[PDB]
Amino acid sequence: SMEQVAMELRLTELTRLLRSVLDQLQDKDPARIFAQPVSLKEVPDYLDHIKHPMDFATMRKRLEAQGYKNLHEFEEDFDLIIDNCMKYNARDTVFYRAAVRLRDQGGVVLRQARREVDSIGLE
Ligand SMILES: CC(=O)NC1CCN(Cc2ccccc2)CC1
Repeated sequence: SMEQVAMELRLTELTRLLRSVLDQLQDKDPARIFAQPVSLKEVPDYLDHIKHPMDFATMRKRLEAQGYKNLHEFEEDFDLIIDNCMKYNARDTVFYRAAVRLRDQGGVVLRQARREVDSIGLE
């Protein structure tokens, strides 16, 4: 129907917005600590600690399959990346500190993304 099409146009423009956001978020991770899933070969007991792993590559796959219906779902995954890291890694590690910096810098991007989502009405 025309309705389904209109909906899909909105999802596509949401996806376009979120792709930009993801690219900006990933720029705040120059070391690329969060670029890929934690390796179960290098950390074989990771899943004993973290029940819902997340990383930027995994987000990008969901993103490109238009799997984020709204900004909230996207933010959920971004928060997983940060929160998983700050539990698994101790406070005085380069890993924990990278997540803190990513959280803080990312918040600026996500704050304006929320306004753009609401203003354009993409949800
Ligand atoms: C996102 C996140 O938490 N990434 C990593 C942080 C620390 N590394 C340490 C490490 C390196 C090499 C072998 C075994 C463990 C494991 C996972």
